[PDB]
Formats: sequence, C-alpha cells, structure tokens
Amino acid sequence: MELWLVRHGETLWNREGRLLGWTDLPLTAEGEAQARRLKGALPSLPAFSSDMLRARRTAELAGFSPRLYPELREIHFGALEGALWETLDPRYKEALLRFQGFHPPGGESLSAFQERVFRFLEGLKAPAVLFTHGGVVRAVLRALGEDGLVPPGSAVAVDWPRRVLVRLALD
Amino acid sequence: MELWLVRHGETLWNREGRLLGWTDLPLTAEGEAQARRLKGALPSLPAFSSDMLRARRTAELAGFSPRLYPELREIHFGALEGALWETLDPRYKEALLRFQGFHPPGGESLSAFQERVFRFLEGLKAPAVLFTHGGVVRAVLRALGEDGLVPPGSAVAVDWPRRVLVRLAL
Repeated sequence: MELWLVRHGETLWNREGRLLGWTDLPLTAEGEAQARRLKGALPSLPAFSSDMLRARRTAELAGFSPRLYPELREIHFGALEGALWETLDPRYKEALLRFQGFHPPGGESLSAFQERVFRFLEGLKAPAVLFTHGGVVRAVLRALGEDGLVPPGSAVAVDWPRRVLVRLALD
Repeated sequence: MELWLVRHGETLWNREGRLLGWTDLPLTAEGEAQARRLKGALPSLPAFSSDMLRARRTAELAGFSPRLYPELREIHFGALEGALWETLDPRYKEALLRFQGFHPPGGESLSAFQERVFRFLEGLKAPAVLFTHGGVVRAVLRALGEDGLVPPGSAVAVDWPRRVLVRLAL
C-alpha cells in the first residue's frame, strides 16, 4: 500500500537538541517555510495527521485538510520530554540509537510505540499522506531495513509493509 | 512481508539428540558464541522471541530486546521431553516424520502447535526478526514448500507468506 509519511517542520527544540514527544510546541518560521515547500510536492491523496499542532500546521501549509489521529503522534518520552539529547543517560541514548529496549518512566515503551504505529498503518484501506513525527517515520524506515532518520519537513513514500519507494527532501 | 526466523543457539540436548520443547534449558558456551555471531548479520527489525531462556538469551547476545510471546515456543513434547530421538518409539517417530498428526502424552498436539504459530505469524503488522525454535522454523519453511535444514544459531529470511528470501547458516 503506497503511503507517504511526512515529518513535520522544525520547532525550536530541533536546533536545541531536546526530545520532543507529546510536548506541544509550535513550528518556527523556518518550520513553516519547510511546510510551504511541500505544497505541490506531495500527491493529492487523503490526508491523516497527528493531532499535535506542529503536525496539523505542516499539513495545512502543505495544502491539506487532514483527519486527526493521536495514533500518529511521536513516542511519549514521559519524564524524558524536553531532556537534552547531549546529557541523556548512555542507556537511553543507546536504546534510542539501536531503537530497542526503551521504556522511559511515565512514558511509552518503544515496543508499545511500534504496535501503535503499525496498528494504525494496518488499518489504512487506501493510499494516503500521513503528517507525523520523526520517530514514526524512523520506526517505519527501520522496519523496512533502512536508516530511519529524515530532516524536518521532509517526506518518504513506502509500499507498506514491503519497501521504501522514495525519500523527498526540499531546499 | 520480511520475516527472519532465527533458531536459538545450541543447548546440551541438541548435541545429545534429545527432544527439546518446553524444557527450559540454557545455551551452552558454543550456543552463546553462535548467538553473538548473529549480531553482525541480522537486520535491525522489530524483534520478538519465544519466552524460553535459550531463545531470550540468543536474542540478547544477537543485540536485540524482543517482545516475548509463548506462541513462538517449540511444541510441548509432554512426557517425551528429553527423550532420545534415536530410541523414540516408532509410533511417535513415524507420527513426527509423517507430519499428518501428533499428540504426545501430557503434551501438545501438532494442530494446537500450528494454530498457535500461524495465528502469531498472521498477526504480525510489520517486518520482524523472530527468535524461536527448530520446529517453528521448520513449520514456516514447509508452509513455503521447502525442507527444514536450519542448524542451531542459524536463520532463514522469508517474504511471508510467499517464499524464502535467503538462508543464513554461520
């Protein structure tokens, strides 16, 4: 099933290097700029978006009017929300880097996050554009055997659950 | 959808030739070495594992933190757990070789085993690495029209439920 996943534009915490999950921060000026560049670059398919403001705003500026689903949210970092990546305990860094065995206190485990995301993707009955977050795109890319790190405001199209079709980045 | 079926490393009953199902044996030193060797080959896909110690330990040494599922367990041989294959009564040996039916005393039936394994596989929602047992790997290979020559600590990748992608015997 052809699915286009879009990572929302940047927020201040991208440059600041802080974990941003369920914390609701707005797009920066550049983030809105990145979002506008997506208009006319994404297929005119039904759109779905995380309910987080930054995701919804990206969809809007991209020319879409998506249906909202919290299932498309970034992983819930719990007590690690807002924590600087730099000072993150090596155990957490490793868990996130290897994408496994991550269970932040007060948050969502990586295993639970993957189930949520993959369960949502399984329910899609037709090609769609999904406005979501870096961790969601990463989970999908890694499940498809590829490095799952993509720039804010970029997109990837996949033939779920078989292979990646294209990675789209705009300058 | 890509699935990697990984057979746990060897235990003492493998070299001794004894039926090993729900008996929770640990890996031997060589079994652990086999597990470590898998770290440099298996793709970093979501991982799942039988809850048996030998499977869990194989996953850990291969560099994974799997979600545990008893559905990935080898069949329960009941009273036949630990029985030497070489002296297995013809009634059971034939049953296991015919693949038409099997139900050892105090054990699990082939039918229950299959319901178990296939329900699990059919429920997967994304590619994955599955740390399991010989009987499970064999069940998958046979469902794809292939034999089942996968030694301990080795793996087979399949495009489920269509065909085998590649075999990895280290």
